[PDB]
Amino acid sequence: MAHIFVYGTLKRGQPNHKVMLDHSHGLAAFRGRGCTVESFPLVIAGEHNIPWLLYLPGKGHCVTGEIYEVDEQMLRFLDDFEDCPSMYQRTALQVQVLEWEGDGDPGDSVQCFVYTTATYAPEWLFLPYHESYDSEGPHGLRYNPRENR
Repeated sequence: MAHIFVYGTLKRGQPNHKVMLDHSHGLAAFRGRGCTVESFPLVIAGEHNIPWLLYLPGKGHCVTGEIYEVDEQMLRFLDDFEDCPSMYQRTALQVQVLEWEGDGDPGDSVQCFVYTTATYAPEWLFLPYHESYDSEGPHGLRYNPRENR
């Protein structure tokens, strides 16, 4: 019964999207769309091309993305798929609403939940920042979960 913000992994065309396509892994509904008007460090790291959102308000860029309403099971599935608390931690941040679908209208920003890290190595602050995360992009650095898939 919560509102979250997706960077990319269940938006453009990422491997992870399939999770929210079976209600038995939890509820998702397109509850409008948004960006982090709060500038964060979206950096690409790890040998499997695992970008991270370090919890640093006002450092970096505004990640464009989408706002899903979720049930407690979707919020819990991501609480086990993402290897949190080890890898990530679930946190609260500020998200500009680019569209709001339905009642319960917070104004032009909302407080969503996101997975972040506070436990990072300093090398990841020397990394470049980005405004979305899309396998389609010309970078040539895309996620490798089953590759062959």
